[PDB]
Amino acid sequence: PFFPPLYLGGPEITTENCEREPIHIPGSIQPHGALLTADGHSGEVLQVSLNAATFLGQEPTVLRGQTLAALLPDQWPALQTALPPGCQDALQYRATLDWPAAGHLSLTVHRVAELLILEFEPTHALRNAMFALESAPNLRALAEVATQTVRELSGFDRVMLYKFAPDATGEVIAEARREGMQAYLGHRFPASTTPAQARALYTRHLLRLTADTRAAAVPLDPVLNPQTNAPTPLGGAVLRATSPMHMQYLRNMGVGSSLSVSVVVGGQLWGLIVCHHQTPYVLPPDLRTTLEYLGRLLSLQVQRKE
Ligand SMILES: *C/C=C1/C(=C/c2[nH]c(/C=C3[NH+]=C(/C=C4\NC(=O)C(C=C)=C4C)C(C)=C\3CCC(=O)O)c(CCC(=O)O)c2C)NC(=O)[C@H]1C
Ligand code: NA
Repeated sequence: PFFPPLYLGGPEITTENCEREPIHIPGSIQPHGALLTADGHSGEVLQVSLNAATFLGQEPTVLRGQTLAALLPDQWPALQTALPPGCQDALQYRATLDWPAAGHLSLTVHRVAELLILEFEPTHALRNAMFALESAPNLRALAEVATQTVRELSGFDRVMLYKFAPDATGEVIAEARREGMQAYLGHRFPASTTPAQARALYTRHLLRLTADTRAAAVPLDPVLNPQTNAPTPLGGAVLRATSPMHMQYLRNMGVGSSLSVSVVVGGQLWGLIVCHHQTPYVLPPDLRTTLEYLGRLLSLQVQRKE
């Protein structure tokens, strides 16, 4: 089983126990957005990221305890409609908020049990991308096209297709990258670099990222969900804080921003679309949704070719 999280007295992770880290419940987020949790019946705001004033204009102390009806009157009824108690876990509510003075905010909401999890962050290609992946006549061509298409759409410095072997080691089997960058084609890596509980999570929650590999995580306050006195499920929150071990791996590779999308075949994790940028980089929200879609399409095409 998982260790308890650090804030419940669990051990800190080392190379002896990579696979025990409860990466889905870090109690913290990345600083490029804000996260609120709210009761899924009353809309009471229960937990607030400590940075929330940066995005929402009000201090966490002020936000906590208010209802979504009071805070987001234009969205609460639509949210009640879209994400009722007992709804399918994969459902999402999305809106664009135009009231911030210096931009627009993307709001993304999902339900986990009795909690709503609200994420706020600033905010023919599709036909062509779909066609390119569906048409590729063999797995090599498919991998080449997928990496090139994801790079073109996203702008990432490096986009790889990373395939797991039967011993859970991985290999870069295709790549698209910025002019002059060193090729990572053919490089192979130990199984511990993507440990077993990460691979399991990635069979369920198909995209994750680290937008700035040097940025400190921002706690949720309070850290435990008051409904349960237990950790808040964040596996489905893009803004979730990344494992420290993995962020250090990335820094030591010269990666400022990382993002991957699962390739799932027969319900197993076949591989990953792995994206790197040398500097920090916040892939825009709409482009994340596009990459998720392309991951699903790639997954089915890989299943077919095999
Ligand atoms: C003892 C623990 C270790 C550790 C843990 C760890 N790693 C991940 C997630 C990823 N690891 C990845 C590995 C690579 N990315 C690359 O570009 C290459 C090679 C060129 C490799 C081998 C990748 C792709 C991920 C997924 C996340 C991402 O795309 O950025 C986790 C889970 C992170 C999280 O979701 O919070 C964990 C716990 N890695 C180790 O090397 C050891 C020290
Ligand atoms: Na979770």
